[PDB]
Formats: sequence, C-alpha cells, structure tokens
Amino acid sequence: AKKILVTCALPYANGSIHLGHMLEHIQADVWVRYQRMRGHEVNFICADDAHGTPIMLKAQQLGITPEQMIGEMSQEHQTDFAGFNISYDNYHSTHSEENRQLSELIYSRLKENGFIKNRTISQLYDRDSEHFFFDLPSFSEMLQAWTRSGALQEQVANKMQEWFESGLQQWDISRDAPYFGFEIPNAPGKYFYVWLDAPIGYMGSFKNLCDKRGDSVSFDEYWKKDSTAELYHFIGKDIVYFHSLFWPAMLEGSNFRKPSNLFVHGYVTVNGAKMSKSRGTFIKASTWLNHFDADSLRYYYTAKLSSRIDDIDLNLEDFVQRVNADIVNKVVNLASRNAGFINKRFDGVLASELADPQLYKTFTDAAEVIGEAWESREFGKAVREIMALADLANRYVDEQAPWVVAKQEGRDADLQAICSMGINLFRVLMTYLKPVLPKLTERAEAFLNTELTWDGIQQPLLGHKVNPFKALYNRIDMRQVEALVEASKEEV
Ligand SMILES: CSCC[C@H](N)COP(=O)(O)OC[C@H]1O[C@@H](N2C=NC3=C(N)NC=NC32)[C@H](O)[C@@H]1O
Repeated sequence: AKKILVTCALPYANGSIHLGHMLEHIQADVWVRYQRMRGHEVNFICADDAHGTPIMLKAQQLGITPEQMIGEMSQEHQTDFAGFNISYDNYHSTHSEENRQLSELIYSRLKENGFIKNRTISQLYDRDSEHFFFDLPSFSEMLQAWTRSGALQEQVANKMQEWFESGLQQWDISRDAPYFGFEIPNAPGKYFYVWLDAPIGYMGSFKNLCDKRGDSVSFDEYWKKDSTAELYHFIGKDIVYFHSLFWPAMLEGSNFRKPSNLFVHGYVTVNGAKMSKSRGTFIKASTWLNHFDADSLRYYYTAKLSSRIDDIDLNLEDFVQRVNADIVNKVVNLASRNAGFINKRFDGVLASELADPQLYKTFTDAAEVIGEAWESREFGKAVREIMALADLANRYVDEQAPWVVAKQEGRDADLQAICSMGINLFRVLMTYLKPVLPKLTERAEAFLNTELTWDGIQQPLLGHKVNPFKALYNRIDMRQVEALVEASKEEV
C-alpha cells in the first residue's frame, strides 16, 4: 500500500479545455483509477494556472477583473473535467493563499541558501530594472545523478542533452508591476514570474487538500526530503524543461523532495493533423460531450496510448469503427447476448458452477500482465490483451451456441451454465476496463449486482442474481461525427 501523489499540468486560465488537454487528464485518470483499484493511497491533484501578464490584459479587455475571469474559467474547466469523470481529489488554483505562502517559503529558503541572485536589464517599455535569478547551474551534477537513476523516459532522459549542449543558465524568476501574480517579499514592485509559482501550485493544491481534511501530517510526509511517498507529474513535451530542470532544482534547494518521475505524453492530432479551427477539428471538451459520452474518447485514447512521447491521433472515421467494434460488439455484446436467457428463463439467477473452468482461469491468469501494462502506462498493450480475451469469450459463446441450445427442450441446465459462463467472462473484462470506462462500469455493476474489484475476479458469481438491463452501450455513427465537426466550425 504505497502513498502516491499524482498531478496533471495546471491548465492556463485563459482558454477552454480542448481534446488535447483531455488526452493528458484521461491518461492520468486511467493510471490513477488503476492504482486505487490495487489498494494504494492515491492523491490526484490539479488546479488552474492563473497568473501572468497575458491573463491580466485579457481581463482588462473583457472589462472584467482577472479575479473575475479566472474564477469563471476555473468553474468552466472543472465542469468539463467532471464531465469526463477525471477523479481529482482536489482541483485548486495557483492564485491562492496556500500557493502564495509556499512560493514565499521556497523563495526565502532559496535566497537564504544562496541560490537567488540579483541583476539589471534593458527592455521595451510602454528601460532598465532589477531582476532576481535562480542559480540553476549549481544543481547540475545533482540533476545528472537524479536524471540517470533509471527513472525518466528514454526519450526524455535524452532530449535534455540538447539542452545541456547549451549549458544550464540562471533563470529570471521576477517581473515588474503591473502584473497579476505574487509580490516578492522584501522587494517592492517586483512579482514572481508565473512559471516560478505555477509548479509550486502542485504543492499549494495538496496543502489545500490536507487543510480541508484537517490532516496536519500528510503534507510533510509527501514533500519532506526523506519522503517514502511517490510523486508523479503527467505533462506534455512542451513543458518538460520546467519540470525536469527548474522544478527539481527549486525543490532540492528548499529542502523538499524531487519528483519520483515525470510521465510525458505527446500531442493529440485529429485526422492526422494539428487541430484546425477552419476544419472543425479544434474540439472543445464541452462540445465533445454534446455529441458523444466521455467513455468513448477515454477508450479511444487508451487504446492508442503507450509509455512513449509519441503523438496520439484521433482519426474520426476510425473512432466510430473502434468504439462499435470493441465496446459494443466485443465486450458489451458478451453481456447482452447472455442476460436474456438468464433473466427470462432463470429469473436472473446464474449457475452454481463454472461451465468452463479452464477458460475462466485463462482470463484471471491474465490479470498480472494486464495490471503490469496499466502500471507501466502501456495502455495500448493492456487494451489489446483485454480485447484478445474478449475474442476468446465470444468464440466460446459461439462454439456453445446458446440460441440453439435454448430451443432444445430439456437443455435448461445446459443453457444456464453456458450463459452464466459468458456473464462471468464479462465480469472479468469489465474489471480490467474499469479504470478506462467509469460510467459503463457503473452500468455493468448495477447489472451484475456487484462492485468490481481487482481481486474479486478470483471468485466468480455463482448462484447469484443479476438485474435486467436496458442497453449498456449503444453504437455510434458517422453522422454524429459530422455533426461534431460542423458544430466545432461554427464556434470559431
Ligand atoms: C505547473 S504546470 C503549468 C502548465 C501551463 N499552465 C500550461 O498550461 P496549458 O497550456 O494549458 O497546457 C496544459 C497541459 O496540456 C497539454 N496540452 C496542450 N495542448 C495539447 C495537445 N494539443 N495535445 C496534447 N497535450 C496538450 C500540455 O502539454 C500541458 O502539459
């Protein structure tokens, strides 16, 4: 039972959440849900990145104060994430008292530890000015040892080299008023650059969670230098520099633990290209939900995700085909083709023994490889394994052919045994997919009259009453895709 703290990058409070953002949150949520299923203590945290000149000026435009804009954006963002069932334990803000205090705490520890430097510069002004710099170069060797301690992704362990080929430099962490952010203590008119306080927002968000829980020990247990808890950050490749260099260094110099690992993913493309507004492929999370459910996109992204930083393509044509073929035709089909005979002919009661014990064992035997696949973030591998098992289950059902055994008077016991077998195979499959399809899983659990646990598959449902269900998952069609695209064009 490990203690794990997982985060997703903090979305900027200056735009709506789109399908690109959703790849990140969905990848993280699936991993998080899997970890909870295995019994670990998990804390999934996020928050809006609310500081920076851009935001300050955007607020001025709309005639709304930044405080007002970020407040509205925060609600919009959380409504969308909740719509995709992203299970955060806390969603906070970089513009909070918790983050203000932690930013000052870290800065003061850095300055006192001698990692903060001063200087002057020239810049366009609507001119000189003093600035504060973080002495990154002093943590190089430490970063080296940390970087090579068999942890980060190969493509990431490398990449940084191209950055070393340019040498680490002191980082300008201060900005002048007017600026929407935190004021630097003992330095009037100076503010912390957004990127300095942003990652501290991870800490601010957890502190908020602990404070709300009345938990006065967890914060330190997770962030103290000798913590045995694991810290993971899910991020895109465009912000790896901040998370692999500045961030670890800031923590090291302020007597805090560094991330256990960074899980970097690639960009989402639609129909093979970057999202395009004119083509209606720049899709908002809110818009997606007007047309499709969350499970469909969660499934599609998961079937294509891996432990690498490669781009993920949402091919709209392929989307409809994949969802109907896998979810409806393979998994859900296993339940619907068998539940009828059970509910109608046997009052919903499943057989008292497994018809084919060998087949069931083949299914539960796969838990190890599938669980390891979720754990290692090889989602595509996990899905292929699960769908391969599903093919086996549908083959079993065909060989046994219940639709024929049913019309043969005197074969009741045989029918119940066959159809119950299929229902139990379905139980196992939905357990492996539980991290991926939250809503379909709830519908399956209501039908099975059972909550699905990872260890529970070792005990099949016997002499057990199932409930009649009304379509667990309906097929989708290209006309809905066309409508989604058309709507997205019309929005911009
Ligand atoms: C302390 S972390 C601070 C992060 C900063 N506010 C960036 O915010 P934002 O630009 O909203 O990006 C949030 C995450 O969304 C990811 N993505 C943004 N557009 C994306 C795609 N098109 N595809 C995949 N991920 C995307 C980014 O890589 C990033 O990790």
